[PDB]
Amino acid sequence: MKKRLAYAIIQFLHDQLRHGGLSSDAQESLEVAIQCLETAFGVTVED
Amino acid sequence: MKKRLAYAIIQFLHDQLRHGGLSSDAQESLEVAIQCLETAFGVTVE
Repeated sequence: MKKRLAYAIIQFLHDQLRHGGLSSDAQESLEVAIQCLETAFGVTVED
Repeated sequence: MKKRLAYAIIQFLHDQLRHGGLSSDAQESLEVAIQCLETAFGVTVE
């Protein structure tokens, strides 16, 4: 599995969640996606 | 451009779903993430 690519994707999504100009519904979807990606790939982004 | 990157990411995640050497459980989690991203970014890949 490509954990380092997954990590970078999670970084991008965290950024979109806060700064992407998405609707509140889209943000909710991204939050679940991030949790699911963290679980699937066994990574979380460092502080 | 953020949609275009989102699109590239969705394609990559679809590829990982099949090719990424995930457990059955991890693959389910990835499936949920893919649905969520497709919904959030308004792009769906078959």
